[PDB]
Amino acid sequence: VGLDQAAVAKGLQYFGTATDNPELTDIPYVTQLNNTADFGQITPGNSMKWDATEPSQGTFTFTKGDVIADLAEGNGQYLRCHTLVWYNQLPSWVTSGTWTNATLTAALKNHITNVVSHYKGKCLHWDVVNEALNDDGTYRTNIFYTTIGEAYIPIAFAAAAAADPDAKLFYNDYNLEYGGAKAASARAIVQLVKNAGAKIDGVGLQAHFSVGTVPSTSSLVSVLQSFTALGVEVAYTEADVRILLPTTATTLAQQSSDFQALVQSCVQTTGCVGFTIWDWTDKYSWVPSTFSGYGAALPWDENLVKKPAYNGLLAGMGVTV
Ligand SMILES: *[C@@H]1[C@H](O)[C@@H](O)[C@H](O[C@@H]2OC[C@@H](O)[C@H](O)[C@H]2O)C[C@H]1O
Ligand SMILES: *[C@@H]1O[C@H](CO)[C@@H](O)[C@H](O)[C@H]1NC(C)=O
Ligand SMILES: *[C@@H]1O[C@H](CO)[C@@H](O)[C@H](O)[C@H]1NC(C)=O
Ligand SMILES: [K+]
Repeated sequence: VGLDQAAVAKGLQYFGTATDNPELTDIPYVTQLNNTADFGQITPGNSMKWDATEPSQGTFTFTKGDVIADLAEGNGQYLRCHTLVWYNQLPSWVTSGTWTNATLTAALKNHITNVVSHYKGKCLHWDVVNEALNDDGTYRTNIFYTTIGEAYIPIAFAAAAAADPDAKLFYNDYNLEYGGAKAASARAIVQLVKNAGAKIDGVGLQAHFSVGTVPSTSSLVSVLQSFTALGVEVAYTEADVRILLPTTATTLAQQSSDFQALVQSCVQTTGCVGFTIWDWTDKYSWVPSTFSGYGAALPWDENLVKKPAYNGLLAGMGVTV
């Protein structure tokens, strides 16, 4: 059995992966991306972000995003559409604009309406608002927060829901798995959106970790339940477990136990619907270009061969390997 077959057998909707357009000329890569025994879901890594979809005010370009959407439909894989509102990968007409609350609110609603309407009925989920919090649970500064204030959040959710009523709408963030101040602030964002009368369906827990910093399965379950108690679904959205290079048999074994605890916590939680890894092979991992000296974060190595973590994920979904 593959990862998605194992997930569906334990009542998850999917096991899936991110990818990106430049990777699709690598035929051995795409042959395994197309393996629906392992992958039942796809996330576009870059080509549905604001800089990729609205490069000048009022001009939309969907060619690259459409390539990823058509591959998912071609395979019968779910699509998580990613992402509408984020501090990172904005075009300079947004970051450098002369704005008022009124003019940036209109331009934000226009962006969301055009992009969500283009993909209407194709998106199982949208990551509507991404990374709105500092490490201490205060709001992250960005042009939306300094010009519109915290209202930018329910405005984005209400604009996405009017353009595609069938998409589940997620708030997505990292380091929520530790609970404490940041998780409490992500619960408060869920309550902000409900208080405003706007639709929110989900919280995405990105599940970025350094090897050996993942807590017990029962700890993870308690944090996931703190969100499902609000009446939202949860999912792990950008999972990777990074190693300070070079790897050893010890750190590859700890990486396997770490991925095993994360997927078991999702199996055990009612309302946790699925698991996405941030690409599937060390060959194309974002980690080395972001976390200096770290790498080998994924369940397949740079030769596209399975690592110990592949069997750890199967063990966390109750398969003997
Ligand atoms: C989670 C975030 O939501 C996601 O968009 C990030 O993807 C990376 O964004 C930066 C870009 O240069 C990389 O190619 C892409 O993988 C990863 C994480 O921050
Ligand atoms: C992968 O699947 C997509 C969609 O079905 C298809 O366009 C593509 O040609 C496939 N590629 C390979 C190498 O199997
Ligand atoms: C912007 O406008 C909306 C709607 O009137 C409001 O909720 C928000 O508080 C305003 N923000 C600022 C900082 O002026
Ligand atoms: K579950």
